[PDB]
Amino acid sequence: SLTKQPEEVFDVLEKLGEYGSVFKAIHKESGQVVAIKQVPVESDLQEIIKEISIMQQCDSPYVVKYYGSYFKNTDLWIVMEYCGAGSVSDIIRLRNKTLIEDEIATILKSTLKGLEYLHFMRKIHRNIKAGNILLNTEGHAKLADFGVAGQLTDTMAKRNTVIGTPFWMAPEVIQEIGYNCVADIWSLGITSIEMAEGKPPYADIHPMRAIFMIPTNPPPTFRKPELWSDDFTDFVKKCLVKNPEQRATATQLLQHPFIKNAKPVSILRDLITEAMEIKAKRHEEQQRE
Repeated sequence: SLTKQPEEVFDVLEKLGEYGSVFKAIHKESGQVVAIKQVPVESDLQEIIKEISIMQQCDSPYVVKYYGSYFKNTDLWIVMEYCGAGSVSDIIRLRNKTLIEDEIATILKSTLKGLEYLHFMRKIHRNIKAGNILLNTEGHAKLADFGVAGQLTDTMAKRNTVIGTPFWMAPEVIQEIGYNCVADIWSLGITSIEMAEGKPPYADIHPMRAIFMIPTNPPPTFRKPELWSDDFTDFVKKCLVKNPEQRATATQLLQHPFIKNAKPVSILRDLITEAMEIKAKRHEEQQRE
């Protein structure tokens, strides 16, 4: 209860991916499957601790939860909510297939409920993108891997990590070099395009050229608007308002027709079965050698 070591509390299973390796595990006492990230002591712990604290302060079905921490041989074990389907980006990659409208609407609805919660608590995500939206085995989307306040003006190495990938940044974020809540909504719009087409606009363009273009150019649109309904088209248009003062909020977008008519998560069941089957299959093959 108070005496037993981490390996008596959790049955640690297969590595799931990647700062540090993330493993799947079962919390023995309650049977609940969890994810455990193992961070070596050499790491930037103060950055991790910042991230852990942000998680602890969140308590929402739409944000990945933190359960606690343990030490084992200099490594720090961070125990979190397990999302077995991986990220949206992973699901797209694994199945080699973009998401159809219904699928996007259903996921973005839960994503928007996450943003609304965060924005209500005066928090900003800062790195909204398909890669940071995670799905559990039930099809419930949850926000994860938040950015941190002041990340654009930290030391060079940590800062260049952010600047190096600017495709999801709102115009004002580039112009003012900071974030407000409303910046997440722009990123959501870019993410909706990403989920439908497989990449954000400017993705294949040199990052510094994208940084110049974002505040200069008109708002992005679908490459082929004819393939998409008016609700989806208009939803993206509302997200991608360049003037942050005129950009829809999370609460407002939750009443947009595209979102308000989202189908239940049951429509995601097959694509999650597929994504997970593909990930497990490649896992068998990778250890075969």
